[PDB]
Amino acid sequence: ANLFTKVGQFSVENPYKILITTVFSIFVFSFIIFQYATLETDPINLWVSKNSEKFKEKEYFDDNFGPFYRTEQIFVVNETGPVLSYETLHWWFDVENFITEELQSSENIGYQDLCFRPTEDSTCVIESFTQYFQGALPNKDSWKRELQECGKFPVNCLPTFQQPLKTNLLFSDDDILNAHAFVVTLLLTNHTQSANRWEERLEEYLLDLKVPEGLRISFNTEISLEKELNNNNDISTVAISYLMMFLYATWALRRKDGKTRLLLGISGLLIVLASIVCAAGFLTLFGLKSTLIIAEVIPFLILAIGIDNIFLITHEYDRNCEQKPEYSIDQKIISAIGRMSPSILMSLLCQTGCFLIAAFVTMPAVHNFAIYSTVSVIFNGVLQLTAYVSILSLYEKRSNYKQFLKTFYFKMLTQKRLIIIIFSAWFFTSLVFLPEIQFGLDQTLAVPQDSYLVDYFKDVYSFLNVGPPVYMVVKNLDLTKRQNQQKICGKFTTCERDSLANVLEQERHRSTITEPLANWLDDYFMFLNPQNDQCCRLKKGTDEVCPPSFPSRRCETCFQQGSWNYNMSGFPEGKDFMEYLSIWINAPSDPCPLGGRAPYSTALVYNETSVSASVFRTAHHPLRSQKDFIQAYSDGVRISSSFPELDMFAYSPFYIFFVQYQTLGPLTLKLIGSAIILIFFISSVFLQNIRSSFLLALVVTMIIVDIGALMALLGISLNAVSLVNLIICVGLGVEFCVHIVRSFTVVPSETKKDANSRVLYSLNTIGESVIKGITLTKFIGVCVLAFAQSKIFDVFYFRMWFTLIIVAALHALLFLPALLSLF
Ligand SMILES: CC(C)CCC[C@@H](C)[C@H]1CC[C@H]2[C@@H]3CC=C4C[C@@H](OC(=O)CCC(=O)O)CC[C@]4(C)[C@H]3CC[C@]12C
Ligand SMILES: *[C@@H]1O[C@H](CO)[C@@H](O[C@@H]2O[C@H](CO)[C@@H](O)[C@H](O)[C@H]2NC(C)=O)[C@H](O)[C@H]1NC(C)=O
Ligand SMILES: *[C@@H]1O[C@H](CO)[C@@H](O)[C@H](O)[C@H]1NC(C)=O
Ligand SMILES: *[C@@H]1O[C@H](CO)[C@@H](O)[C@H](O)[C@H]1NC(C)=O
Ligand SMILES: *[C@@H]1O[C@H](CO)[C@@H](O)[C@H](O)[C@H]1NC(C)=O
Repeated sequence: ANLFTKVGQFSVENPYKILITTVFSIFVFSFIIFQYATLETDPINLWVSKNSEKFKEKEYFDDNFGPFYRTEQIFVVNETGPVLSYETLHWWFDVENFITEELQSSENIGYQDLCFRPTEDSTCVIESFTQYFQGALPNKDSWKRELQECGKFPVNCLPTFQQPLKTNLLFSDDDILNAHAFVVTLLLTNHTQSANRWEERLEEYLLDLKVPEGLRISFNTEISLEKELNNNNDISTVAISYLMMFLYATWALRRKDGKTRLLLGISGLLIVLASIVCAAGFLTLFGLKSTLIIAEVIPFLILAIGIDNIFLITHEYDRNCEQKPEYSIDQKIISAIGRMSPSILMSLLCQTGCFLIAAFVTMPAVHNFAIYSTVSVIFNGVLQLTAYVSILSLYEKRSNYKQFLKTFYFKMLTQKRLIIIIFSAWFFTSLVFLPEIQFGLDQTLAVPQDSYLVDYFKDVYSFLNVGPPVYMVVKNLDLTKRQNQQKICGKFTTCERDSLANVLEQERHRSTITEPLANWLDDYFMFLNPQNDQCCRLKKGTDEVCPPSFPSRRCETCFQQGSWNYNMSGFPEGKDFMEYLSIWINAPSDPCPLGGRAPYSTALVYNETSVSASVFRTAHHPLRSQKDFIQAYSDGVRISSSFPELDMFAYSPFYIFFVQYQTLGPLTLKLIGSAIILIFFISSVFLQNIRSSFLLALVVTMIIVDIGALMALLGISLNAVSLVNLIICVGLGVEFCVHIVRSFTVVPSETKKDANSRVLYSLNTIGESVIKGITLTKFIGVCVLAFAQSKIFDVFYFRMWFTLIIVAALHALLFLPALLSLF
């Protein structure tokens, strides 16, 4: 507590060395940012913890079964009716073929060089209704009848890549002629930069595409999210915020006579700028990467809170001018610093601690923001206690100067009991609404409102009639043994009642994973059925695969009519299992439909003696909300635990982005609870009065509880961003109440020690400072976040922090005086 007085005392005696060091420190840090600063843009690096189980499972899936396809999805929409017409078919057939056959990317790399191919000799997989006709424009008359039958019976119109396409994948309505949209999905197995270049060319192509009148297209490339997420220009917004603060600072920092002090106003804002630069340049040396949050929020948050102590010290120093006039300018600043240091330091520590508590959230972008805010707040506090004190001493010495309201503080203290009843009811009403807070972070808010991804995300929720695929990865299961393979199959009478196939079939009518499971092990055993005389043919008298050109009577089935049984009697085991597995996983699907090459060539990781890992593919039903995604993620985790005897997990591409919600609620209670107890201990050490510290913590709890209830009423979902913002609201609320509580606790001997008198003296001392130096300054800092290009910075930052200011100010200015006079 005395180091601030010692630090401020050193600053007044050595202002130029402090000021020279400050600019030198700023210059070097700004140089580091200029040179070594890096911006993190990858969504996975921003939202996914590298140490999460889902991330590690994604690494295993990528290494063993390749990274999931790079998906480029296009929606073509007829908002007021059906989209299918020969005019639109003629247009899209030309556009669709150009994209996949003629759209070179520079480097002369097209779709054919990057597309997914089920087999090396197959064609590109294009998930579109144009593939029902093999990418050839149908007749002007028969396209309606042909398209309907193809939707009804996909097998009858198999595409050139031999994978049937269901209408729920290609359209918005199973009634194809009435569907308002049709979906086009492009899959790329290439994961090098050449794929990135082509997707950029594809993205530029679609933005410049002339859609027919009455139609509309939304799309998404694998690079779209990264490009759109980190595509913002808010330089003017920051300047506007700092100009409004400059105008307010000039008015607030003018002398009691009414004379403006421009240097003090400018210096206070320059110190805020230095705090951001010094923190950003400091964290660069540690290799920390900034993100969109740093560019879009940090200048506003630090501006909102980095200017408060300037008013508190200057206003207190102004008070030291009228009171104790014989004191010199140096002594006035030191005395003002000394008495206001305990409240400033305690609030600073609460700000520091809450940010560090918010750093326990594992989202790197959110964790990065908390760490950046922690350094900025510490840098801001040091600068205010050294740089501003040096400037204030320099300015005041050079410019020598000779020098509602209280009525409300009495009228409101007449309604102490009524005030407590109003706020007590508000807190109790708020508790009822806490269970009503919704989880999630809508993706439309994350991207700029003008982005083309906003339309695409709406189209997915509106028109996509399929859900993300789910892969059941089973590893280290010795499938050469009958017992182990009985734990997977579901087509045979000896398979366990709780086998992978059996259990998952039950979940189809009980969970979000409602699609049939592609069981390769069942297909492999079905492929061995002697009834399938065209499957598993061996040269007679030899254990060699029958050549496809070989005619009948020159080969024999791997199994005789009496060996294969539906109770798995005679099924291959040991080395025989792997012997015929090579035959099955290489057989084409043309003569034998049960051949596992096309469907399961990449579904198995194996060698000549064992299958080390394998994949069983299913999918969720269409997920059309944050609740659906959270429930879908919950189902995957729950089902993975349904097989304690299997080293297995469920993989979906979106799982990494919804890890937090599995434990968000318990984490919110733990982190916010930890923050409030931290307030109690920090307050107790400084206030040295557990009663006052308890009431301060109690009031902060009511503010946070009320904010949480208002989040439910205001439609602010709970996620990593909201949780950290709400954790910051804990620190922000403390600053609203710390000075009121401390002034009540410590009063001069001249004033009466009565509780009512102490509350009045507190309101007649810093009540103005709380309004001018905390409340109004906070609003100006974050007000422009309401107009941010991305609605996340308005929904989850402005709305929460704007609500914090109102709720905290009401509790600090009305309830807290009543809660102090009584109790
Ligand atoms: C630096 C600040 C601005 C935070 C950045 C966080 C984003 C990288 C996160 C927040 C919400 C996330 C989204 C939440 C939900 C989804 C849906 C889900 O997508 C699918 O299942 C595919 C089909 C569909 O889009 O519905 C997974 C990706 C996505 C877009 C997520 C992508 C990553 C996002 C945009
Ligand atoms: C991703 O696509 C690139 C092409 O853009 C492939 O790289 C080519 O590979 C061939 C054969 O090795 C070379 O002759 C070309 O010079 C490469 N071109 C470029 C631009 O690098 C790459 O193989 C693809 N990725 C995978 C996994 O197949
Ligand atoms: C879009 O829907 C309206 C509603 O019937 C329809 O009249 C119009 O033709 C559609 N657009 C196209 C390009 O067909
Ligand atoms: C499996 O079925 C065959 C005939 O269908 C029968 O001979 C055999 O005993 C059955 N297996 C077992 C373990 O009973
Ligand atoms: C096959 O893979 C298994 C599991 O990884 C391993 O234990 C075994 O040594 C491998 N055998 C050969 C011949 O590669």
